Amino acid sequence: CPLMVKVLDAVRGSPTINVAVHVFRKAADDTWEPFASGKTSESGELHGLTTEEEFVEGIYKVEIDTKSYWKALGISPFHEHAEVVFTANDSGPRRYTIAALLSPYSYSTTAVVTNP
Amino acid sequence: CPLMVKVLDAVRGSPTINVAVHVFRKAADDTWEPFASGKTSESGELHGLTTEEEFVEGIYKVEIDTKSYWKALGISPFHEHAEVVFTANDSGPRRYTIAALLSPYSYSTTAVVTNP
Amino acid sequence: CPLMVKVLDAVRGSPTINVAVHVFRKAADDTWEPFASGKTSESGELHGLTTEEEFVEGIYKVEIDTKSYWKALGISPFHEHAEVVFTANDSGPRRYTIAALLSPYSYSTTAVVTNP
Amino acid sequence: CPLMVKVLDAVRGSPTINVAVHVFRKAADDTWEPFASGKTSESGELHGLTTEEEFVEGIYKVEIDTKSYWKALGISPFHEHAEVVFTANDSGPRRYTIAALLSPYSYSTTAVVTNP
Ligand SMILES: Cc1ccc(C(=O)c2cc(O)c(O)c([N+](=O)[O-])c2)cc1
Ligand SMILES: Cc1ccc(C(=O)c2cc(O)c(O)c([N+](=O)[O-])c2)cc1
Repeated sequence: CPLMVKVLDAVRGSPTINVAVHVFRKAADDTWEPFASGKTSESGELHGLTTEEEFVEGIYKVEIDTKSYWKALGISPFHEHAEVVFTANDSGPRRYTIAALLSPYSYSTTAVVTNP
Repeated sequence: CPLMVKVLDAVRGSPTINVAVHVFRKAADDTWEPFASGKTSESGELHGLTTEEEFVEGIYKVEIDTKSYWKALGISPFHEHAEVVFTANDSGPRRYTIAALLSPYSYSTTAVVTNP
Repeated sequence: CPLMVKVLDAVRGSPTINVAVHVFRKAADDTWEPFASGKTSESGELHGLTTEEEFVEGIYKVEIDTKSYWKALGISPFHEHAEVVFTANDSGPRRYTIAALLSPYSYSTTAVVTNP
Repeated sequence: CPLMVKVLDAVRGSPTINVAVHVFRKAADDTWEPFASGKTSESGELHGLTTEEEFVEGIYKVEIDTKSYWKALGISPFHEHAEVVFTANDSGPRRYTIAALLSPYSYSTTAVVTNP
């Protein structure tokens, strides 16, 4: 699985379940081409977005629909979404975990990049 | 000042100087109109981006050029930038501080919103 | 496994391997009684610290030896360690994951608390 | 002011007012000597804890009473407090800002260290 997304809720201390995630890859004309999408599981994780063969070098964007999550919980959010833009595989294929820790007025994102 | 951006370096424990910041506002046709730009000062802060009169209701995007900051220190970071998108002034005028805490493979962002 | 500790490195974008972790429980005389200890695995995780029978209600402290980690990497750290103090199981047994994201001059900690 | 503490609420996007802060210094016998204390102001900041003359080399502990803050808002948070332990002024006098960003199940802390 070369790309995994994990989303956590800092208000409730829980994984964020059923949050929509969209992945894009930058096109030659600096536009965002859809690439993959899904919703997080009960563990807050989204697997199976891509394969090692499709996940070539390039710039990728991960958009997490955080606003819809907080609205479903009845909490007023600040951000429209959480976005993460990064260059992938520039030094050979890696396994990427994009982790996002969500609060209504703050979020953090980290990348855990390992070599299989 | 209705909009301030502050940027900190979590590796060195210091404000980030001369980091480029670009602000955009979503137009009626759902395109990003350039709104303001600047670079952070010695204190890591960028003031004077806009005025209360110009800073009307809308969706705004703040893009911080974190990659150039790390590259100038010799580091190839994970993220291409740090981008924050939010609705502003939907309940009347507020003062917004957008703060970003930077590491090579992680960043966090918060919003401090006050009512003068 | 009622208690797991996970530690991540925000500079290198990797799990923190071989970091020492010590767990204490507060004694009747407000002193810290040792409870469990270990070192993180290749995945940055420390499992098997306790059992559901031993992990009773109480106040617990998790101390992560972050200073030794950064010294081993040749990076100057700010903190002497990372500590997390929390009340456990006050509403029935839970599964706790204590996650720490480390930078030389900053750290974050979250708790993911689930019901089996 | 050589030592400042700033505390922010990541749920509401606001500084935290009237949060208790206690500072300790490690003595020769390895005990924590009370050094200074105060409460955060309307801006979430606590100034005037010490002077450059009194703030000598040593190991210091800053304990922020985050639990009382959340309890006053009706929330039972995960952490009992936020505690930061660090060596100060080992390379000469510095100015330290300890900043804490609070959520019910997560907190982050950073240090901004400057040389006047
Ligand atoms: C920015 C941030 C801070 C803390 C967390 C975080 O709490 C977390 C929790 C996990 O169970 C876990 O498996 C991972 N991970 O794999 O990276 C991260 C996640 C994101
Ligand atoms: C995501 C994050 C976490 C912590 C900080 C942070 O450390 C910080 C430091 C300041 O001196 C300061 O004035 C503010 N602020 O007002 O927002 C934040 C900044 C950003």
